[PDB]
Amino acid sequence: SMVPGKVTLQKDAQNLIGISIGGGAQPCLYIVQVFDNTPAALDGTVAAGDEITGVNGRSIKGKTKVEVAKMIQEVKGEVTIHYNKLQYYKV
Repeated sequence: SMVPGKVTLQKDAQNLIGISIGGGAQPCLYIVQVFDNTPAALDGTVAAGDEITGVNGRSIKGKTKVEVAKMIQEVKGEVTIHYNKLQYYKV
């Protein structure tokens, strides 16, 4: 595994970093997809299944999925995503 950490991604011309965020099942949030030809893909660090733990230095504990999405979208220019790298099992 890669080590947990953070990456500062430059927003593209569609104001996207190139991830979709999911989770929030009946509190943790996760990357669902990394989109081709986007900053997140170009950088290669983040991956589907990674837990998102923070945005721009701030914890997202107690925030809803949509709150975090709105936060990331609102940021101009570049945004820092803090992530954890979790074990997965292939079955």
